[PDB]
Amino acid sequence: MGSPIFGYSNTQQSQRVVTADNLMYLRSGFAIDAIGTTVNNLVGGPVQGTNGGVLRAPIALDQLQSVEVTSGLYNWGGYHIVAIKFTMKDGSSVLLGSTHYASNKKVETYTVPQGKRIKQINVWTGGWLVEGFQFVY
Ligand SMILES: OC[C@H]1O[C@H](OC[C@H]2O[C@@H](O)[C@@H](O)[C@@H](O[C@H]3O[C@H](CO)[C@@H](O)[C@H](O)[C@@H]3O)[C@@H]2O)[C@@H](O)[C@@H](O)[C@@H]1O
Repeated sequence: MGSPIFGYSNTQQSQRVVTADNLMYLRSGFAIDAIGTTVNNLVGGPVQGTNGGVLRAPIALDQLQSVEVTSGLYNWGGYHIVAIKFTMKDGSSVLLGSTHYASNKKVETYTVPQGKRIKQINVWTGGWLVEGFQFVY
């Protein structure tokens, strides 16, 4: 019915439906700042001062094979998701965020089952970074 909750889920839960375009959008820097399914509906911290990260090229969810999610104690505070490595069905991968600015890290690896379309992304944020996310089928 879905993936595990990657990262942490203590903060507020938002739900972002995947459109027919099958896209996942992220803002990231040294951590994961926000996640959405359109350029307009990202869930996470605002672009405020020097915070908020950079909007990255979207992930084609219909092309996604697996994720490797690194979470930990971010050096500027709190437990959040700091990096996501997306491996695609063509064999390529992209790493957003960073593993180098957090302690007490964990890595969670998950493969999207063949024939399962990701229909929704649940995202947990307290208003600064992304603490967790989950795929729903
Ligand atoms: O993706 C997370 C973050 O990554 C990049 O900023 C990294 C950190 O850089 C530090 O120099 C500092 O600016 C951090 O921001 C926190 O700490 C400062 C200093 O106390 C504070 O003013 C801020 O409000 C934050 O609490 C950064 O996290 C950038 O890509 C950034 O845009 C992105 O959010």
